Amino acid sequence: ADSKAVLNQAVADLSVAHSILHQVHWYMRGRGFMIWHPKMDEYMEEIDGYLDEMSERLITLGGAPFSTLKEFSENSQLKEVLGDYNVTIEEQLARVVEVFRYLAALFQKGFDVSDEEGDSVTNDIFNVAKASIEKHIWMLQAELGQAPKL
Amino acid sequence: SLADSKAVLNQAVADLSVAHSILHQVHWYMRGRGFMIWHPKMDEYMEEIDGYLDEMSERLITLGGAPFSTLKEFSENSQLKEVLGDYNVTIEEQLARVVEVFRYLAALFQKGFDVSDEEGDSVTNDIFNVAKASIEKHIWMLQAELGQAPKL
Amino acid sequence: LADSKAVLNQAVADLSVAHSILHQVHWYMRGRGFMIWHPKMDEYMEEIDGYLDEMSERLITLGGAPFSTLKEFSENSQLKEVLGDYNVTIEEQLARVVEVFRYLAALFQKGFDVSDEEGDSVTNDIFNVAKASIEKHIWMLQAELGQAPKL
Amino acid sequence: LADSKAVLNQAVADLSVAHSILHQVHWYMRGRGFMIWHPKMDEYMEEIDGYLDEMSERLITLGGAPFSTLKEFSENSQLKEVLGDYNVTIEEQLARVVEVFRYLAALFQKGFDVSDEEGDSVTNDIFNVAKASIEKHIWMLQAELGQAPKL
Amino acid sequence: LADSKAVLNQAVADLSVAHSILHQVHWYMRGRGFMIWHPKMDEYMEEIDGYLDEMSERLITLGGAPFSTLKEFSENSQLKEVLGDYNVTIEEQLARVVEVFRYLAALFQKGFDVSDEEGDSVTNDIFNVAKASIEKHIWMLQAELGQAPKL
Amino acid sequence: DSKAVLNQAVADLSVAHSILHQVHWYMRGRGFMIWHPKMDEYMEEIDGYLDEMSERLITLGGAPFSTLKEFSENSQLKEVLGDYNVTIEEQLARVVEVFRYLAALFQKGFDVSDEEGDSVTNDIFNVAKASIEKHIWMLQAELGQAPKL
Amino acid sequence: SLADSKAVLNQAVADLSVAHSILHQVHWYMRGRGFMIWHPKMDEYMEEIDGYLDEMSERLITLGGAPFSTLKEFSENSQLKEVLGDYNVTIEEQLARVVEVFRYLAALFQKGFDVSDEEGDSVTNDIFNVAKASIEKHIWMLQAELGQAPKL
Amino acid sequence: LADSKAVLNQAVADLSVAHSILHQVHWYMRGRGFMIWHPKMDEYMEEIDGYLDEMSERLITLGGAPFSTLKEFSENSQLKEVLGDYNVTIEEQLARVVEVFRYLAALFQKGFDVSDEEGDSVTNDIFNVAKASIEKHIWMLQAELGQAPKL
Amino acid sequence: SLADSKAVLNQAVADLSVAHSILHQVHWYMRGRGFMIWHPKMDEYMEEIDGYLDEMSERLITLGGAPFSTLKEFSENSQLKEVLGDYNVTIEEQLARVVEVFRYLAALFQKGFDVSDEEGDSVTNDIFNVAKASIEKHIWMLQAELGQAPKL
Amino acid sequence: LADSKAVLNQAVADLSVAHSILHQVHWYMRGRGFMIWHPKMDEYMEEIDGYLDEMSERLITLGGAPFSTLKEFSENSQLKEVLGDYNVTIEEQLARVVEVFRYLAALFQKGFDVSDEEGDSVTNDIFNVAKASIEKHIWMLQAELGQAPKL
Amino acid sequence: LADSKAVLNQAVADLSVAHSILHQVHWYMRGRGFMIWHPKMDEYMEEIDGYLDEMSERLITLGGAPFSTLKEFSENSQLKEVLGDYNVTIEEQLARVVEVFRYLAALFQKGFDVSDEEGDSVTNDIFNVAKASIEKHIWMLQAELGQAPKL
Amino acid sequence: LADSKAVLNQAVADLSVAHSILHQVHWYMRGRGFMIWHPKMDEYMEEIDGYLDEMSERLITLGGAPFSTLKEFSENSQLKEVLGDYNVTIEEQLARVVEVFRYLAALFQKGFDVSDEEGDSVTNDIFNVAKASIEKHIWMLQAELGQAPKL
Ligand SMILES: [Ca+2]
Ligand SMILES: [Ca+2]
Ligand SMILES: [Ca+2]
Ligand SMILES: [Ca+2]
Ligand SMILES: [Ca+2]
Ligand SMILES: [Ca+2]
Ligand SMILES: [Cl-]
Ligand SMILES: [Cl-]
Ligand SMILES: [Cl-]
Ligand SMILES: [Cl-]
Ligand SMILES: [Mn+3]
Ligand SMILES: [Mn+3]
Ligand SMILES: [Mn+3]
Ligand SMILES: [Mn+3]
Ligand SMILES: [Mn+3]
Ligand SMILES: [Mn+3]
Ligand SMILES: [Mn+3]
Ligand SMILES: [Mn+3]
Ligand SMILES: [Mn+3]
Ligand SMILES: [Mn+3]
Ligand SMILES: [Mn+3]
Ligand SMILES: [Mn+3]
Repeated sequence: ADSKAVLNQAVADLSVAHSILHQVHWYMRGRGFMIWHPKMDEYMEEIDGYLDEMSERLITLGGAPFSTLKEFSENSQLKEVLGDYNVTIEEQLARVVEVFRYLAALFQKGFDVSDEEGDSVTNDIFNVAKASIEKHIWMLQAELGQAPKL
Repeated sequence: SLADSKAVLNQAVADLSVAHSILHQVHWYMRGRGFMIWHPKMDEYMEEIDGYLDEMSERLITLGGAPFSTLKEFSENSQLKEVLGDYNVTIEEQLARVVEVFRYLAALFQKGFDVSDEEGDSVTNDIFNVAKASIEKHIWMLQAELGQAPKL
Repeated sequence: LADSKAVLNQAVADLSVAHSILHQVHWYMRGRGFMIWHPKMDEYMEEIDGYLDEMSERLITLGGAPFSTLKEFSENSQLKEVLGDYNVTIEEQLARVVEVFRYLAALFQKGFDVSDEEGDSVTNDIFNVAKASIEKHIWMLQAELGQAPKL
Repeated sequence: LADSKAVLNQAVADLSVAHSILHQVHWYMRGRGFMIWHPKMDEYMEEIDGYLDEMSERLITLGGAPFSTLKEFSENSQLKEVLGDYNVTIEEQLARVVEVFRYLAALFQKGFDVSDEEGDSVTNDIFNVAKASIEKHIWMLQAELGQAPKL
Repeated sequence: LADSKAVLNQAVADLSVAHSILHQVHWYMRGRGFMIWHPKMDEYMEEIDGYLDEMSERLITLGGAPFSTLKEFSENSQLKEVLGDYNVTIEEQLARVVEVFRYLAALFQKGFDVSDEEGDSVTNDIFNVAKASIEKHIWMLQAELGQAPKL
Repeated sequence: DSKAVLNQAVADLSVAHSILHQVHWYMRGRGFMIWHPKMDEYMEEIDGYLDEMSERLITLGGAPFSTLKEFSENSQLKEVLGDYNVTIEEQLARVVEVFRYLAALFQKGFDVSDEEGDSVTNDIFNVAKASIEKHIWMLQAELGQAPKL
Repeated sequence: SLADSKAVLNQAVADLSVAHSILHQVHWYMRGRGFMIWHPKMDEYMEEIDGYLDEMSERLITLGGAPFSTLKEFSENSQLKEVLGDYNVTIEEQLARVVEVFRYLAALFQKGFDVSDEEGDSVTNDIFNVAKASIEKHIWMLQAELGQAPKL
Repeated sequence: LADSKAVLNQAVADLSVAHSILHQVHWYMRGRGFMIWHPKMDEYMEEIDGYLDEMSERLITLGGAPFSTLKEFSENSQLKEVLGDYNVTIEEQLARVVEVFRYLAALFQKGFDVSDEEGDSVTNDIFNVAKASIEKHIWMLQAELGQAPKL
Repeated sequence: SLADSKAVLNQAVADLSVAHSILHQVHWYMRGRGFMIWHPKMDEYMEEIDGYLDEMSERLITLGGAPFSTLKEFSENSQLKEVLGDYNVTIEEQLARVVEVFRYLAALFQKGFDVSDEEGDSVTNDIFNVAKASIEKHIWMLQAELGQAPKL
Repeated sequence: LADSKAVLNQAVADLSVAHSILHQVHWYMRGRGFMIWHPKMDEYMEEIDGYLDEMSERLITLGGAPFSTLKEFSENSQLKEVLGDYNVTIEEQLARVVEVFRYLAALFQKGFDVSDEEGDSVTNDIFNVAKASIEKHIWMLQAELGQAPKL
Repeated sequence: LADSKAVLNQAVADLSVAHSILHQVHWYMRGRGFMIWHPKMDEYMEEIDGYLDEMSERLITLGGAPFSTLKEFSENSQLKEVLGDYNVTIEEQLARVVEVFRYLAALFQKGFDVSDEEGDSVTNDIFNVAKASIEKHIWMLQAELGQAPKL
Repeated sequence: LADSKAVLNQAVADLSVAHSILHQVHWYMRGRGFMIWHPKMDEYMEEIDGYLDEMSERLITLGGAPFSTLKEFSENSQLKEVLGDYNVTIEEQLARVVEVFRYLAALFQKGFDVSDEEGDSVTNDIFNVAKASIEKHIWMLQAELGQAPKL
């Protein structure tokens, strides 16, 4: 019930995160494009993997997942802007960092709610996902010359 | 300058984003005999759709353009309509819905071919031809499962 | 670790019988849908086999003695076997696989509880991973039958 | 080895026609089950092609001359072809394949008997292996259609 | 799109006969070069089969009805078949394959033109891709025979 | 007849699977690291015969054993409680013994089907017998012995 | 009859041979930050360029032609100029030079598209189109690295 | 061991030392069983290296600073090394690995409780997976030595 | 019971060993048009000969016998004759010599087949049958290269 | 050619022209044996390309500057090129490849000697590996032509 | 370092330290280029481990006793280790790697010199193959840093 | 080059006999360790065959005429063969594999010495690579037997 609600929140937020990553992939310009351009692709595939798992788990529990663009946009707490080629590489990576931080926090909130309802399966899905998102936070901040700062 | 080629590629970026969301809905809310075949089949169709989306968008970037890249833009520029998920829709109704989405994409890809042909954009022209070919083969197979002719 | 051991061993028995019923369904299946559901019971049996061996080997690791005869499998399992019957419909055969899975999922839930109480987190992970996967199977089976997972 | 050579050539003709009938079912199929049975037709086609080549090549190896034109396939085969038709039901299409397979299985048995008598053990095994796998498909096809194999 | 449907169906028949001829060459080959040219006939067969399925399924897609019996293939095809013969030389065998390929390339060109006039751009592409590859083979086969391609 | 001996094998193959699994689990002594996963390859091959033999019986119009009750009651092999104290040598000699029984059973399967003219079934028993016999050679060799077929 | 198609195929054989030598130089003489990405990337470009050369040369043979097949022939017929290897060229400059060659190649493939179209040689037409497609996509990526639009 | 950052760093030092001990055994082994156990020490070293990298990287992600010099590994580790000796027997070599593994399973449990108390669930899972596998290796190692695992 | 089956198995151990040695000679001393197809082909033949050698020997061990295992036992028990290698033999004659070795082996495998069928050794019977099937097929192809019928 | 660097650079230029000559043989080839020797030219070219890249990168590693224009390749190489000609027989084409391989083998021996004299042992091994496989190829090529290697 | 056995063992010591230093660079790396050079360090580490195992095993094979404790590695190596530091630039990190690799190249020259002198040709090769690839990495690293390799 | 040629052909003869001796060990083996040492004999036979093939072809490439009959192998080889005996223990069989390998490593050293004196550096390299891996196998076989390599 609370588990079901935090899973459906992730469905919406992950759908918007994929969209933002695709924008970064497409509009990227400046030194470093050749390594970071295909890298967004690895990220998008990971994000799709979570989206699928969390949504299907919600179905499995008796819920009804968001499944239209209007529902993703309106329920998600991530905000989107028009694509723009002039944004710098380093500005682009900082933005991925801020999306990833929000997802880490969402997944913690997911861990907590599922733990207090005893839904162990859902609990595990959130923990695995938070684990790899935080490793990516380490790597992105290191590219930018910074500590991870979780 | 390729004004209309660019424009139909962007129309295709929006339309493919919405088509993808509609196949995901079908994939999730599917119930009834034939689930075990058609549930994973939707995975294949989404992957194919994602391929065209990426290729058509990158061709647009390649020509000097600016692809749609936010959910708001996809949804306001697409000619496809979304309704709320519902588990009570039959299998046959689900497949007929995919046929309609595919019939639309095929005619969109046809408009894409004609427009690029006329502007001398052979590369773009070929992307639209390859995509149409495959969407039309799917329409044959889906129609067949439903005991019908392709009626292209 | 007396009760983690007890339930690990219970699983060895129920999973042996669960494997036998899946095999029956695989052999005696008749009706529209056979060609997709026949090889699908193969995938289920292989996954049941994986659990059988991992739970058993965890029980040895903890210093116990796993059930290892058809006799022990029979008298300890709470699953009930009947004679093979070709005249059972496809839908009824899938409903039967649903029952067996629902039972296994409940078992793995107990196993999870007792391991968590006794401080055995290795065995706790084992039970959780296997529950996740069987519950995904129950959704898909019930969807084929036009129904909700109803967990 | 006169009757072994003659029976291999018969198979070359009948397998060529069986191939063509399967191709027709693949193309003209409509209705529920299309998505599983349409590609399944390709698997049978590939399997049929393998027998065709083994049997033909064995006939060559023994100093024979295989049928190698469409006219020869048509006039020497005991199988009958009809015009393609999109209106036939899936269930009718599958029973048509059971029929072709029933004929091939019996032909392969004549193959086995005639070569056992003449002591051509190599040709004997070729027909045995092929009969084994064709009877297995008759079970599965009939099981889909709600029936016993009735070999 | 009346003419596109007809030349697709013509190709179905002619490809079917081309297959049979390639297979006769494969089987009846003798002389220096056998070891290289016998397996090569397999590759051309796999490629001719690819054309046949792609073109037939395009016709179904457009609302047509493919030829699907040996009888229809023989009667509609323009290629003549003859009885198999071991005494034919390697040079003669390869020359015959060249003749068949020249024919198919001329048919694919006509197919290209008709579909172009009618606006069927997908059929246009199938015919073009197939023409490219057959032409390339004619070059290699002619080169083996000591000749320019002479398209 | 052929149907009767196919069903017998279904039964005996199910108990022999259970016995290999026992050896696999309870094994202790020098040679564990090689023989423990070797029992895995044996069970796989045993599972292969089982599935092929049941399916042939279905194909012939038969009705295969499909309960632990039926396997255990129809098999001529006997099971005992698992014991950690058995020796590596004693464990391999049990396997040898189960394999000798299977080779004789497959023999009967060959003779019976051959006399009935069911050649497909005849070949199934022949292939299975060949491989089990090869296994008896190797196991026996590990234990310092001739195959003594 | 097909004399202009032949002559443009052979022109490409000369130009591609020289383009392969220029990529090799860049590969070898490269120095500066980003070397570890861009050095192996020249290898991928070299394999692509080798694929077109061999395909366009064999199509010329298939048509009745006689391809250029000596360094002297390649050098005298190519419109590309070569200079001496120099380690002191910067990374930006090397990447800029590859863009120059890629732009020339894309325009030559376009001319090849045109000529084969006017002669009725649809097979040769296709070979140029497929090659143009992928060279233009590379011009997009390289210019992105350099902070620029594709400017096709 | 104050917190999660502390026990991870401890794991870094102990895994570096355990790797070196396993390499010693790999190199100096002698006696019946060499051909099996010599390569099996590579599998262990690789598994060890795996955990080393996971834990080290989690400590960095968390804002820490892993030990990265031999002196640091040597001084902080609780395991003790001795000069390589060819006159150690196979069985003694195996028992030393068991000793090293038993220490590691204990360090992993400590890391489990400490992370569990802090709410650091990610570090909790990393220590749980590592313990699961180490303990399985102790069952097998002991079984070769004629003993129960005795965890 | 199984003395004769056991005797023919070992006969084959010797013959397969000499046959292997003869193929290695042909492979080494081969000169002439076709070298580049037939030199590697000899390796495929050697690997197939080794396959029968190991299988037939192991079947013998399995039945309680004792396989020949010395070049002396091989060379005295074999019915095949060897001669010094010669570079001046033609391609067509090396291939004809291979043919003769194969003809002998197939006759032997028929003797093996007959002997084993009479003693009710159904396993040994199958091994000989399978080896005969493949060797006879090579005979067809080799004779086809040389412009002849198989003439089994 | 007075040092290791000068012979590497000599090799860069000679390998580039050797590549060009092999490409010409590949393209202008006609006659019996085309089908085996046309794609063999490909394997020869890929191997030549590996030597080129390796010897050039060795030069850079030693502080040199490899030739890197067609002008520089053409002027520094002792190999001569002629216009392509379809009327050259197949056996004549193979003889030309032998001729180029005999030259390359001689160059590599000079490279071996020079580098050995200077203690450039890494360079020395590069020339040795390359000589070995070229010489093997001369053996096979001459064997196709009914001749001893005559190295 | 008077003989082959002693320089091999010095190699065992320095290669263990090399590995520890590369691992540091891997972990403490920060700045533009992190995403390419972080994984590259793993490639170097893996290649160092290979040289370790080969050089160590050769020593054993000749009848010596490899250093096998962190103590022995650290005392016998000529390489210095400092504490981990996130605030080093990418250019400074790759500069440290170069210096380490130059040292290793020079050692392998000593191993080569000493083994040639003693006529142990096997050990000679191992040092030669390892010198080859380390030198190649130096060129690439120096190129990234805008420099000639300056061996 | 006469002596290089002479020792290549001696190797041809010795490697043929070694291959014969290993197959015997493989076949006649009985006792604890059979299951690991029986397949290990296949790996050694394969590596032997590779050496045999390389050394014979190098001889052919040099102008030579390798031994190619069983009689030539038997009478030129310094290895002696004895009748197969199932009673030899596992430890005796491995000791017999050791003696064969000791002879081969020594034969390869004189191959190395002779080709070095004649300046045949390709032949020199082949003997060196072979000696390296054989001597590695002596270490491993002596370890199983609880001994030092004692080269
Ligand atoms: Ca001619
Ligand atoms: Ca013109
Ligand atoms: Ca003839
Ligand atoms: Ca001439
Ligand atoms: Ca001659
Ligand atoms: Ca600083
Ligand atoms: Cl529900
Ligand atoms: Cl910071
Ligand atoms: Cl004993
Ligand atoms: Cl720069
Ligand atoms: Mn999904
Ligand atoms: Mn993309
Ligand atoms: Mn297990
Ligand atoms: Mn064939
Ligand atoms: Mn098809
Ligand atoms: Mn089955
Ligand atoms: Mn080519
Ligand atoms: Mn790492
Ligand atoms: Mn063997
Ligand atoms: Mn390179
Ligand atoms: Mn090692
Ligand atoms: Mn060879």
